[PDB]
Amino acid sequence: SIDRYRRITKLGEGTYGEVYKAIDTVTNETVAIKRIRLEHTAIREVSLLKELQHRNIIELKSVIHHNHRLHLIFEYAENDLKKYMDKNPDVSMRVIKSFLYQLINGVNFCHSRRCLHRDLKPQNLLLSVETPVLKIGDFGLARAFEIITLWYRPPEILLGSRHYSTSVDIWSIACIWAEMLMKTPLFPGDSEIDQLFKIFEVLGLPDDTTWPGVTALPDWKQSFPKFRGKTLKRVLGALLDDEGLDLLTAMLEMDPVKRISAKNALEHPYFSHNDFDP
Ligand SMILES: Nc1ncnc2c1ncn2[C@@H]1O[C@H](COP(=O)(O)O)[C@@H](O)[C@H]1O
Repeated sequence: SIDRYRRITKLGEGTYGEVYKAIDTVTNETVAIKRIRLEHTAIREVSLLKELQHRNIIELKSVIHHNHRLHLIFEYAENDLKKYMDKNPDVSMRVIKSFLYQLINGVNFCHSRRCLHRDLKPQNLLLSVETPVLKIGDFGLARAFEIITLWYRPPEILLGSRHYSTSVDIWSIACIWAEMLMKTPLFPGDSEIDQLFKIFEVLGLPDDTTWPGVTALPDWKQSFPKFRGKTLKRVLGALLDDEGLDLLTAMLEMDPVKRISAKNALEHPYFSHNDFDP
């Protein structure tokens, strides 16, 4: 029942429909309500997301399906990463590494329950009140139901693969991480092919050794330029220690099956030094 929620105040339009903040008069807490525009099992699917209870995941508190309208009630977070990086240019390396750890930790929690995000970006990395706590929003919604979307999309998707795996989210994490360090997007494409080009420009053009099966993907072009790769070292090696570089490189393997897992990323030596807040 939506009648529980008062002072419902529109915040803007999201991916799925209108987004609001509200007061939950049963708990006194502020919540976010997301109107999910449909028309084209869904309630079951979305309801399973309620089990994703983790400090680095925006909690799905309630699914309300009434008068043939669908609202999701979520935990409220006052800030998000894009806004936060805009407002905080001098933010420390320690905050950046904490945000990264926290993102990977959330992601690993979800992947371990067979839940993929598929559309990670700084805009759904919400921040809640020394360091804010990073909480990922909208896990599982891309499934269950603007050029910026492209910037965090992995090459297997851009090349037209039908198989989304956990590796998709790992790619996106690496892109977000690079952006936090560089203050501009790593691969700021303006089309799916321009996007691939931006990726190939840094990482090199794949072949059937570096990425077995790549040339059979639907949108592969035998005419792609034979990019050698600027290399990540050259692009951002100045901003990152050697350990950080090795992690980032592992997350940006172009073949999704070679891309590091969230779990192995959390085990990487980069996070063994107590120089961040989990
Ligand atoms: N859980 C949340 N808590 C607070 N604000 C949110 C939440 N999710 C999305 N928003 C805000 O709602 C608007 C649309 O969200 P987005 O889906 O990022 O386009 C933006 O103003 C976001 O800042």
